[PDB]
Amino acid sequence: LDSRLPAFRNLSPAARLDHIGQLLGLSHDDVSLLANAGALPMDIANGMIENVIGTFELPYAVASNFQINGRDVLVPLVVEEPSIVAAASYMAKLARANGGFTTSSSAPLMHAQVQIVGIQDPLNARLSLLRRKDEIIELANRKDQLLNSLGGGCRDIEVHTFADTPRGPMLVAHLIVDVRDAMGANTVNTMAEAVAPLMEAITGGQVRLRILSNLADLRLARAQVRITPQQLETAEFSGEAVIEGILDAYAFAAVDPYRAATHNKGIMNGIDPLIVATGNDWRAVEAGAHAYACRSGHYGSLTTWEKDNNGHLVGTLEMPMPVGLVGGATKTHPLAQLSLRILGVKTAQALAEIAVAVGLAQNLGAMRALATEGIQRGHMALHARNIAVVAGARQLVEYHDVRADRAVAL
Amino acid sequence: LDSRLPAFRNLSPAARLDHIGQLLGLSHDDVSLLANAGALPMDIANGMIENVIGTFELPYAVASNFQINGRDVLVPLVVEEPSIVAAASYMAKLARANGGFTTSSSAPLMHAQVQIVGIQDPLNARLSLLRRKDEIIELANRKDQLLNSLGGGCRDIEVHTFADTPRGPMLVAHLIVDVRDAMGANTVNTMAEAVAPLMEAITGGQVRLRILSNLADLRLARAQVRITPQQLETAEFSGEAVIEGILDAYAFAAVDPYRAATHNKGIMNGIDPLIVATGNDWRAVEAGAHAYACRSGHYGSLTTWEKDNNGHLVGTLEMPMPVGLVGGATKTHPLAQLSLRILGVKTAQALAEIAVAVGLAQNLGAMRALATEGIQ
Ligand SMILES: CC(C)(COP(=O)(O)OP(=O)(O)OC[C@H]1O[C@@H](n2cnc3c(N)ncnc32)[C@H](O)[C@@H]1OP(=O)(O)O)[C@@H](O)C(=O)NCCC(=O)NCCS[C@@H](S)C[C@@](C)(O)CC(=O)O
Ligand SMILES: NC(=O)c1ccc[n+]([C@@H]2O[C@H](COP(=O)([O-])OP(=O)(O)OC[C@H]3O[C@@H](n4cnc5c(N)ncnc54)[C@H](O)[C@@H]3O)[C@@H](O)[C@H]2O)c1
Ligand SMILES: C[C@@](O)(CCS)CC(=O)O
Repeated sequence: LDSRLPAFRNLSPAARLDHIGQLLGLSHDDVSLLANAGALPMDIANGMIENVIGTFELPYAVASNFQINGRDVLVPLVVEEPSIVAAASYMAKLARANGGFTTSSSAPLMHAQVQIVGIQDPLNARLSLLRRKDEIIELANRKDQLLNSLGGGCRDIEVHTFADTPRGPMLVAHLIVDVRDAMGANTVNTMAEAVAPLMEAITGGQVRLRILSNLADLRLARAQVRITPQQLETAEFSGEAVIEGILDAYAFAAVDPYRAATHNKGIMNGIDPLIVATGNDWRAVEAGAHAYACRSGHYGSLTTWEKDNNGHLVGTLEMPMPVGLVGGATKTHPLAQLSLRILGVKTAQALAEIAVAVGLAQNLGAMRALATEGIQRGHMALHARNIAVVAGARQLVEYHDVRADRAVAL
Repeated sequence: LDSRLPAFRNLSPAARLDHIGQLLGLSHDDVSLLANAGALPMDIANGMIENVIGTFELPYAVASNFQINGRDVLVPLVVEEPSIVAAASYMAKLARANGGFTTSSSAPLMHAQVQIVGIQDPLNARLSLLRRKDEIIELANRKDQLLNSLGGGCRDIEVHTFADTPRGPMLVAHLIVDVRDAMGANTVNTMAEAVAPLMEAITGGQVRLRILSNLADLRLARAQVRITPQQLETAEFSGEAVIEGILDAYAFAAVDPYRAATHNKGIMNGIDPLIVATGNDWRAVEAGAHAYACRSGHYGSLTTWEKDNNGHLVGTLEMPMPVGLVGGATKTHPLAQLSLRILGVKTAQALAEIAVAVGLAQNLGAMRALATEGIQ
C-alpha cells in the first residue's frame, strides 16, 4: 500500500473514499458504510449507553503519508478541530524521507488494584501477600482460562503500603496482567474481584476497591522520528535555526507546566481522534498520558526533542497506550471495525504503536509552526469558515488576516 | 423546567425525544435534527477538518435530574461507554433532595504565553516589560474590537522567568484575557502574535512561542453536592458505612497516583461527553484537568470528599473549564447548537458550571458503586 494519497487535500469526500477503497480493496458494502450516514444503527446506539435520544456525528478523516517500521499505513481520525489532520499528514510526509516512524511496544500489561483496610499491620500484611503470590496469581488465572490460552494472564503481583493516611493504614495490591488485544478494564477487574477473598484471608483485613489503574505505565508504546535541517528551511528561516527554535520550545515545555499542558494537549490532538475512530475509550488514554507526564514529581513533556551527531532533529514519544481491538465498543461500532480494517492492525499493541507515531507527528507539527511563522497563519486559514459564521467571506480572510473584526468589516 | 424525566431509562429513543421536546418547547426543525441520521451535512463536515471521507456517530443521550443553583437543567452527553449516563442521572436524583448542585465560576480568563530567549538581563527585562504593560494591553486589544465591545479583552500581563534551562534563561510573559463566551484559544493566540514584536523591542531578546496555556487556572469552575446517609443505605450496608467507604476511596485517590488517575478518569467520563455534545474541544478540557491535578508536584484527586458536622457526605469539584458557546465548532455543528438549546445556557461560564456538576456526580456514582460492591 502507498499512503501518500496524491491530491487528497483537494479531492471531494466521495473521491477520497473511492481512492481509499481502491488502495485497500474495500468491498462496495464497506464503502457504503462511509458513503451514507447512519452506520451506527439506533438499536446498537440505544444498547451502548443509557437515555439515548439519537446519535451525534463528527467528521471522519484520513491522515496521509504515515509509515510505521517501513510499512505505509492509512490513519483514520475523528475530531472537530481544523488543521490537526493537515499537520499530521505534513509531518508524516517529512518523516518518510528519513525512514518514517520507528516504533515498538511493551507487553500489554495492566494493573488491577486491590485496596485493603482495617489492619493495624499493613507492612507485615504486605509480606504475607508476597509470600503467597503464586497462590494469588494462580487464583487470578483460574478466573480466565481463555486469556491464558491466548498468551495473556496474570504475570505477577506488587504490593504497596500507605501506613499513615488521614483515614488510617492502607495496603494496595496490584495484579499485573497481560490482557492481549483488550484495553483490559473488565478483564482485570474480574481478577481483582476473584482474589479479594483470598487477600482478606491472608492479611486479616477488609478489601474495599477492586479496580484497574488507568496509570498504565507497564503498557508502553514508543515512537521515534528524524527530520533534517533542509526539510525545515523556510524563506525566512534556515533549517538549522528552526531546529534550534524547536529545541528552545522543548526546553520551555520541560521547565514550565503552563507550557507542558499545551504541548501535551497538542500530542493528544493526534492521538484521541484515532482512539475515537477505533471505538476506544479516550478518557482512559488521556488519564494515562497526563498522569505519566508527572511521574517525576514535575508535570513535563511526553515527547523528547534533541539534535543528533549529524545535526538532525530527533524526537521520541514513549507513553502508556491502553487500547483494544476487542472489548468495549471496538467490535460494536461498524465504523470502529472499518477503521481497524483501514489501519490493517492485527494486535492491540500494533494500534498502540500507530497512536504514538501520530502523537509524535502531531507535536512536531505544532512546534514547527510555533518556532517559525507562528501557529495562526496555517491554522486560522483552515478555521476561516468558522470565523465567517461566528461573525454572522472565508476566501477573503485567507489573505492572511482571519479575524472576526476583519470578517465584520467585509 | 422539571428535569426528573420519570421512566426515561425505559422509554424508546423516539419517546425520550418527544418528552424532551415537550418540556423545552422544541421546534419541529430542532426535533427533526435528532430524529433522522445525518444531522451534520457533508458540506459542513468537509469544511470543519481536512481529508474528510465521511462522518462517525456516537450515541447522543440526556442525563436526568440535574439541578444547578435551584434550577433544573437537562444535560446532553455524547460517549461510547455504558453506565456513565445512568450514574450521572442517579447521583443527580439523590442530590435533588438536598438542594441539588451549587456552582460558581471565575471570569472567563485565559493565559497567552510569549516566550523570549537570549536576554542577557531577563530579571531586569521583566520589570521593563511590566512598567509598559498598558501599551502592550492596548496593542493586544486593537486586534479584537468585537470582543472588547462585548466586555472582554486583554486585562493584564504577568511575567515569569526561568533562570535554569539547558537553553539559557527564558522570560515568559502571560497576557491575561477575558474571552467572554468563547473557549478563547484562537482569540488569545492572535493577541500573543500581535504583541510579540513590541515585547521583543522592550526586552531585546528573541521571541519564540506565542501560544495560549491550556493550564487555564484563572478560568475555574466550581461545584458542590451533598448526600445524606439515609440515601446511601444498601441491603448489606448502612448509609453511614457507605459514606465511610466513600471517604476511604477518596483518601486512597489523594495518596496514590495509580488510583487518582482512574478516579479523575471517572470525572472526565462525566465532563468530556458534555464537551463533545456542545461542539467543544475535549483535548483542551482534558489537559487543563490533569495538569491542574498535579500542580502541587503530586498527581492527586480533582474532587474532594468529606463528612460535614451533621454526618452528611459533601463533595466539591474545582477545576479549569475552558469552553465556548461561540467559536471553534460550537456554531458550525447543528447538534452542538441543539445541545446548547437543550441546556439553556446564556454564557460560557454557565456551561462550565454544569460541566463540573456533571463531573462531580459521575465521580460520586463511580465511588459509590465501588464502595458498596460485596466481596465475592
Ligand atoms: C499543514 C499546515 C496547516 C499548512 O501547511 P503549509 O501551507 O505550510 O504547507 P503546504 O506545502 O501547503 O502543505 C504541506 C503538507 O501538509 C499537508 N496539508 C496542508 N494543507 C492540507 C490540507 N488542507 N488538507 C490536507 N493536508 C494538508 C499535506 O500533506 C501537504 O503536502 P502536499 O500537499 O505538498 O503533498 C501547516 O501550517 C501546519 O502544519 N500547521 C500546524 C497546525 C497544527 O499544529 N495544528 C494543530 C491544532 S492547533 C493547536 S490546538 C495545537 C497547539 C499549537 O496548541 C499545540 C501546542 O501548543 O504545542
Ligand atoms: N491548545 C488549544 O487548546 C488550542 C490551540 C489553538 C486552537 N485551539 C482551537 O481554538 C478554537 C477556539 O478558539 P476561540 O474560542 O477563540 O474561537 P474562534 O476563534 O472561533 O472565535 C473567537 C472570536 O469570536 C468573536 N465573538 C463573537 N461573539 C463573542 C462572544 N459573545 N464572546 C467571545 N467572543 C465572541 C470574538 O471576536 C473572538 O475573536 C477551538 O477550535 C480550539 O480547538 C485550541
Ligand atoms: C469506575 C471508573 O474506573 C470508571 C470506569 S470507565 C472510575 C473509577 O474507578 O473511579
